[PDB]
Amino acid sequence: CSMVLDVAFVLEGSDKIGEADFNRSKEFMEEVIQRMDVGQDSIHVTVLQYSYMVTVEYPFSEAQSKGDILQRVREIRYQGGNRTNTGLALRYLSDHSFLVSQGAREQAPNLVYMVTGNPASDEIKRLPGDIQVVPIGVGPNANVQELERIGWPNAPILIQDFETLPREAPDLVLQRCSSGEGLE
Ligand code: NA
Repeated sequence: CSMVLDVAFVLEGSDKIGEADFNRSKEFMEEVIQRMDVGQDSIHVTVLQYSYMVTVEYPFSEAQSKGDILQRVREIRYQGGNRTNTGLALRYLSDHSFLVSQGAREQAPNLVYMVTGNPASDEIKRLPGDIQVVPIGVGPNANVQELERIGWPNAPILIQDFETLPREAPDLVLQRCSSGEGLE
């Protein structure tokens, strides 16, 4: 995937996820960033972690080089919160992450890959259409119809478990990046 694109990664870092499975999420994300043409004139990346609260791990407003982003990702620490506040994470995207004042490019399309394994704890409001969300629902505890509503027009990418995530998901994520649509 090589294009002008503001990409967000949103990883659930709750206790229900656990440190092992969160690290699998991190490793999935690293592999995606490695495959993406991340650079000042191409793909830009923001990274969020959420559970009880939402942490901006890397804003668009910081250096948009693959090396700088990947190293910050390695430094991300599992929070292990007691909630899955997916609604709050989505509000961050619309009201903070994708603002020009926060480093987003006005003429770049917006794409979000959100990794979650549990039902939302909180109220979820539908995002403005200009923020495209591709939900990645991992494991048996994902609330699928909830993800379908968050994702529209994007079908959720359903992954059997966090072990499979870093192996299977990157290909699908990059296909969606380049074409602008999910498969079949
Ligand atoms: Na943008």
